[PDB]
Amino acid sequence: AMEPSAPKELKFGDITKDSVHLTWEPPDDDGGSPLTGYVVEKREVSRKTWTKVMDFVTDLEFTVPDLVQGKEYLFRVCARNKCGPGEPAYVDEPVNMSTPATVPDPPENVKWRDRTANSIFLTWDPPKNDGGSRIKGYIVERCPRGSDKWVACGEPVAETKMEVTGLEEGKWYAYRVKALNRQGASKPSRPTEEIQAV
Repeated sequence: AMEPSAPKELKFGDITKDSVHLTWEPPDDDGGSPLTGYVVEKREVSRKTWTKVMDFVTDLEFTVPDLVQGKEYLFRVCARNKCGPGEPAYVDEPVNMSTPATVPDPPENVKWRDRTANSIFLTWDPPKNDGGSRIKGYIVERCPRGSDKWVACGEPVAETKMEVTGLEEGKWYAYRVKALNRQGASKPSRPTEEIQAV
């Protein structure tokens, strides 16, 4: 038996004032022996030595503390075996601490179809910029004609599609969508026009 190959899908995000969040996927080959953990190392782009942040990580994610806002950090993860750590996986580009994580951008071109006397089927596109955190679903609001007071239609939805139901026969409705990531919900999207029943 031998050492594992390198971890996969090494990404970062959730950049705060003094931390960054690393996320990865297991290696393709364990070496013939089950893995024991992961090694997480950092190295500021203007410094020459990798320093070990943590060892024997069992999760597929790690939050690195104690980062100095306005530096740039490299990161690499390896996988642990009965034989010791395997080859390292690197982040794609340095982590820059000045730009914190925020709320996601508004979703894109909202569309509608399948209108009934009671329901409408709405689709939309994911936003371009998630704000530095992965998107955790979407929120759909509807606003009746005789009002400007929006009401959430159901619960968050991970898909970029939702069938709105519970609509009153013959009434006029416009719909808008917000995306959500870790630090909350986007400024709402480009609203639709008012649509009735059939």
